[PDB]
Amino acid sequence: NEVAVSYSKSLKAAEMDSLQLPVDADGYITIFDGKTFNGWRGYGKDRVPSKWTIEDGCIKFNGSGGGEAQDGDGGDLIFAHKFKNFELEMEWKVSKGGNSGIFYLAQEVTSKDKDGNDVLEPIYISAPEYQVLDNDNHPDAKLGKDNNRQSASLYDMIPAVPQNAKPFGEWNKAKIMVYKGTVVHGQNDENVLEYHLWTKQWTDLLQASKFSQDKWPLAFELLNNCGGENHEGFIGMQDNGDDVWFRNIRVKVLD
Amino acid sequence: NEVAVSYSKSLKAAEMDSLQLPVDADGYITIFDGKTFNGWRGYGKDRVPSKWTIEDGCIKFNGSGGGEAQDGDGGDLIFAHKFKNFELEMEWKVSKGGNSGIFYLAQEVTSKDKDGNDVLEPIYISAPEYQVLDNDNHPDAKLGKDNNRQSASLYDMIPAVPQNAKPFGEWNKAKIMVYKGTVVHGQNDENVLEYHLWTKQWTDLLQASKFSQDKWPLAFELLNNCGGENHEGFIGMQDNGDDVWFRNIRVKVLDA
Ligand SMILES: OC[C@H]1O[C@H](O)[C@H](O)[C@@H](O)[C@@H]1O
Ligand SMILES: O=C1C(O)=CO[C@H](CO)[C@H]1O
Ligand SMILES: O=C1C(O)=CO[C@H](CO)[C@H]1O
Ligand SMILES: [Ca+2]
Ligand SMILES: [Ca+2]
Repeated sequence: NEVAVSYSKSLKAAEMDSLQLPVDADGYITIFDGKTFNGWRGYGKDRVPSKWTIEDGCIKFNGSGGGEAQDGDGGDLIFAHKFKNFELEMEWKVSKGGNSGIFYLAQEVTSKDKDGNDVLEPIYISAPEYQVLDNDNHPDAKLGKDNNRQSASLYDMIPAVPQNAKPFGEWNKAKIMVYKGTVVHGQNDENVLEYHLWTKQWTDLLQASKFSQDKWPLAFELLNNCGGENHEGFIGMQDNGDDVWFRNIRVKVLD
Repeated sequence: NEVAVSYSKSLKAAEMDSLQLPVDADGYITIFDGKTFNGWRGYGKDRVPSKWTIEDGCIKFNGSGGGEAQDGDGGDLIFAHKFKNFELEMEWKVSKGGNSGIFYLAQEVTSKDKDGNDVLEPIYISAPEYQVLDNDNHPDAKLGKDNNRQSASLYDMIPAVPQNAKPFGEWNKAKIMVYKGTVVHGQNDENVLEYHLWTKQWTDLLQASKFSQDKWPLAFELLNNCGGENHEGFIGMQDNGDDVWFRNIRVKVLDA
């Protein structure tokens, strides 16, 4: 009925605590219980930012409209257990003109500034992103190439095809599967793209993107070796300043 | 057919008057009617400087050639309605060797001198600038870093790529989109750069620029929190002493 799932409590800490979480007959672990943030914390934080709330059985981000600013008590949210080979399913709903995302294989990364201080780097420069977007009203829908910034795309790299998103304010289903380097995104019960990590094709995707070695050398370095040395990392969701809702979040460990 | 657009009349005043302006089927409001300066005024002023005129359906700046001096009855021009999330489209045409600019998210800013008098501060220490330039003949085109002072650049910060300007005296199309901190510049129907306000990437871009916290503390403070507390401000155009023409000026409000 239940499986022990380890989790970390703060930046780059070991997963030295465990949660007893439900697991169904097909292996899917329910990692959001609809009532608490147990095992969840802000990216780089030891607490859940207060702009993330629980309402009607959902994780809700309460956005103020500043895009990547992450102002107020905000920041991206992670379920603090590193996964390697897994299949994530969840429902998501985005507000009109809204933008969020589902990250996977994320690392908590810091750099050093010129004086030796730590600088926490964005989750999205280590973590591939399954885009979450109002495809009809958010201007990013029209940016990038071939609609590779629309919902369920691998952000700025591979478009969702078919682009079968339901309209804003409606519930969509996401699937993200990572299995021995093979990645599939699903949207509303259809596979909408597939790729292979750590290949020549993967490098080419990066080199064509905002994360290219020439445009963002640190991002290229992290994403080109996605998941770090052990090829694992966190699932999470994006504070891009807009109201968004997530529910029925479940993960099956595949090996 | 038309929408009410509020505008302010003098320095830092509330927008307590409104104009009925045409809106098209896609939501773009025509803010320059080809005939009057309704809703427009000099930055810091309650009037249009007389070096700004209307000529053949265009807003024209009549330059005397003094560069940054703003001599005579000049000074930058603003459309006095603060926009937050918006997409601006206009056409611009620059005289040979000319320099101007399209400002956005501008604030009217004053500081105090040592005796407590007001000093009107330049529009560009609060307002990002879409550079307007004759890239073939203005020496600014060779200055800065990686052509980040050529037309449609975020002046002294992000170069326009591709640099697809038309030659001097030809019409160019400008786009400036600000949507929840995402900013895009367009030139001649291509997107030529993208950046994100209020991020550490934005801070880093300022700290490498002429508006760095070391070189210009007030500019840094204003630009680092671009648009002030409500993240909004004026669209406007630059008196850099050179003849320039603007036309077909339309803004679409992108959010509620
Ligand atoms: O602490 C503030 C947060 O929690 C409150 O309950 C509000 O529902 C939410 O809008 C806000 O982001
Ligand atoms: O949606 C996005 C966008 O609009 C801004 O950049 C973010 C990270 O690449 C992405 O999540
Ligand atoms: O074009 C410009 C230049 O030549 C001088 O500085 C101005 C303000 O930054 C800019 O608009
Ligand atoms: Ca996103
Ligand atoms: Ca200029």
